[PDB]
Amino acid sequence: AKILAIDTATENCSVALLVNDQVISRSEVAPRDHTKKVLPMVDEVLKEAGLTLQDLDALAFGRGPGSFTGVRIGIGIAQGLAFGAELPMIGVSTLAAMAQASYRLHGATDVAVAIDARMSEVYWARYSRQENGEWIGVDEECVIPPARLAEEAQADSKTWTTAGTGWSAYQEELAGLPFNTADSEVLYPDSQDIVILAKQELEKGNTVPVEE
Amino acid sequence: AKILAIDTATENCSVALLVNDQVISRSEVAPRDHTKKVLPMVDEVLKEAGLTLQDLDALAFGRGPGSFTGVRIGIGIAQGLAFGAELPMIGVSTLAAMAQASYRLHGATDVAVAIDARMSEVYWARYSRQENGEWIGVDEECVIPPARLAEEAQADSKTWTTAGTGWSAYQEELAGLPFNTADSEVLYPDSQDIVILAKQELEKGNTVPVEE
Repeated sequence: AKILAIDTATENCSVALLVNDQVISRSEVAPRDHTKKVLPMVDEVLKEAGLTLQDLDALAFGRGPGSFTGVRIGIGIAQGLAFGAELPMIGVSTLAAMAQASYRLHGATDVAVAIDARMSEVYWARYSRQENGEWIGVDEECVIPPARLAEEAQADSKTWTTAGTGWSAYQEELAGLPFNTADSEVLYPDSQDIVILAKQELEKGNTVPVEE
Repeated sequence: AKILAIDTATENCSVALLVNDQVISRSEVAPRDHTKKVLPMVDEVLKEAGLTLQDLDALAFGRGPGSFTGVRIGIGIAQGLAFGAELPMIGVSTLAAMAQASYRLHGATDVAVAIDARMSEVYWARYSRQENGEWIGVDEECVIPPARLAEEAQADSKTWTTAGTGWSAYQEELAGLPFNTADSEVLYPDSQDIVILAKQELEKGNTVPVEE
């Protein structure tokens, strides 16, 4: 179960490595650039483990949504390094990714992810931890102006723990629909969790090739 | 002398491979995306040569200028692939790159590269082929509004073959200074030429590590 993940999707540049239920995580809440940090971290991660790229049996990545430039860049490195160790690959949703963090720290089964898209819109989904440890998609991945989100889907009555930067960027507007809600201390996805999501795609045989 | 170059700087996505004075080139005048074409080409290149990444003794890349997203993306793959074959690397100027093409087709020793920056400015340099085959930098790499370029530097009296997309996007304005000039059929850099530039950085011992 040897997986190495990269994420470059939001403000947080992160790289982590699962080697048999032992996730050594690296993170950096990043700037205008990304390249300059992503390799050295992958190097750090691996030396602190004695693995090589061809040791790993999968290479995982934030597939987005998230920043256009950024989310491309990391996929670009994630291909680069896969190609050379002949690795299969695993794309992983930034949204569901943040749902896992919300379990990891808060033990929440009910997660509402809202990522601040640019120009007045929001990347949104909701997920729901099912018995297996998986996440039933309670709402499809969308991009919506939060206003419209509020008047669509009356949906349920449940305590959704809110994650990602949509929340703090459009309160006025996400303030408008009875779902129960809870603050989260979570802003961005992290490769910590991304791995643990990827670790179950393997066990479902759900990996692409290398040129996805 | 085994070098593989990637370029993703302008509208032209290109990958080529020098294996002993034999450059098998791949090119594609590309769209809104880049990832999807860059790997397969690097794969194509290598099968039609029986080399692997760890066969090569350097991996080169367009360092830019050029499109922000683009130029990051290629650099991102060119690190990814370097890292896994433990390769040294070689960044290469898109401008001087296009100077080489202008030799390759037209045999020009006097090149004026102007790339259409966005928002009313231009990426510009001038190079001059010295006896060795190197290129004296007749003007430092810049980013100027073409207007200002015209009234700066009276400079010389010589026949500069113009390349890159500045020329056709600001004629009125680049039309204003006596240098002699000649049309070129050249618009973007190509990994064809990038390699032959890289092949000489090696011979000067001028390669960075892998996390440049």
